Amino acid sequence: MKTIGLLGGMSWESTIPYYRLINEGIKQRLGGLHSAQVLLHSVDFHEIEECQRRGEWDKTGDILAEAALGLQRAGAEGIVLCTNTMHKVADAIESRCTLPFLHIADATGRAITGAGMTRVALLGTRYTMEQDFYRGRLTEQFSINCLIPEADERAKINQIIFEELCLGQFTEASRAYYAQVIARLAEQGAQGVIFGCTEIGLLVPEERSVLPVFDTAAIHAEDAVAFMLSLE
Amino acid sequence: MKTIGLLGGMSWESTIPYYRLINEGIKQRLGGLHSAQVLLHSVDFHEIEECQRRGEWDKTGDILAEAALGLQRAGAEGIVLCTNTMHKVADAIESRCTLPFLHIADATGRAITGAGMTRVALLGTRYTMEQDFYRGRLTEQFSINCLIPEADERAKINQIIFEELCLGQFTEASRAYYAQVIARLAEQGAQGVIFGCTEIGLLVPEERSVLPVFDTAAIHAEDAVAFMLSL
Ligand SMILES: N[C@@H](CC(=O)O)C(=O)O
Ligand SMILES: N[C@@H](CC(=O)O)C(=O)O
Repeated sequence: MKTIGLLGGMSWESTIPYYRLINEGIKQRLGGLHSAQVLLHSVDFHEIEECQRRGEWDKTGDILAEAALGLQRAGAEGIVLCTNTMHKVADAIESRCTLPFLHIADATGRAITGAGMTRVALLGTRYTMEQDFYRGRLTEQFSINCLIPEADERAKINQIIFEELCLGQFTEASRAYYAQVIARLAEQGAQGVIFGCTEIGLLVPEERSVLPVFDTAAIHAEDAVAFMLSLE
Repeated sequence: MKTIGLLGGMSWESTIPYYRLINEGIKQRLGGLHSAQVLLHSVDFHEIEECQRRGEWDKTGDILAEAALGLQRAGAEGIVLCTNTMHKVADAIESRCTLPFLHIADATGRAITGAGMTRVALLGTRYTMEQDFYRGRLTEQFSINCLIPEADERAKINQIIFEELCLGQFTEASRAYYAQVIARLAEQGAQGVIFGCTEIGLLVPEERSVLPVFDTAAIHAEDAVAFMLSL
């Protein structure tokens, strides 16, 4: 199998499902006590998230490109970035590191494509929902259109991610609020919902979503597994 | 903070508690969204575990020393090996890698020392329970003596580790069996119980142990946090 290189810590809470599912994927395919060959660089999320709010995206591109290059030298054979928001600077990583870069939005777009859907709801950080870097790739490469919540809903969705989810707090109040937003986008004709923040899956089980769930972290991890074994 | 280097995936299920507890310790200490600087090398445990059964210990020493050296060169400032059994080959890592090596038995010995205890039960793989490499360090460095289960109990304890715990299977029958062994070693005057396999705490909650619990993984993670920020 190939050694996968993970850029994690963003937050570390959502790096864990990546680690778990990549190992469970290898066990499923290889059987026995086999586990995945993983190199993980977990960053201090404080610096990353600070740059997000300052708009210092070039600085985060440096941080992540350096991290990927260090994993390359350690033997990583592909790069997985464990965060939807930071694919805003995926170009920097793909440009400065020659390793194959498994873009989260490609794995998500193939999953939605496989379910035959072109109009889906999108939850994530305010950056991922409101800007073009994520939604524009889904549109240009898969002809997939995203519906996002209203402004007041986006601010609270974003607040929960950073003030609760990334600190390990999963409240039923926030869980029920996310379910409520999903249900409103369902009435706009959304066919599925992207959990487009890697932590949302930690808060919202699939039976709380009135609509079929695309969990970016699960989907990304399965794409990692398929790369490590040269499958799918 | 110093970036920590983890040698994990032995098994990956016990690597997760390390990653969680190290991050939580950094958060508690720096506050806010601060997270731990971590480089993890997770190996394929199949090759390691087969080597244990074949007695190919030198081969695992090479694997782990090479892994440690790769992490050092990626920026690792200290090494944490996320497994009790493989400290049998800690000498290979410490001899070939100049980084500070945070020995799991030293972290556990200071915890038992802090509790004022000198006679404890030891649960773990058959290798950790029966051989000298782990218990001999506790004896030499801390004057701590370990009591271990009888032979039939050791075989089933080890059995559960590799056929259930390392596969993510946590059964009540196994949990109850471990609980009965702990209650049995308590009869021999064990003052506490070392969970000397990093997966045992995933199975046995502290409230199922009639003895005070030294969870090796938790203690090791707390020591790593203390190192990373020089406490
Ligand atoms: N990890 C979350 C939050 C973040 O990275 O800002 C995401 O996928 O967007
Ligand atoms: N992780 C277990 C099993 C092993 O690595 O052999 C231990 O601490 O000993």
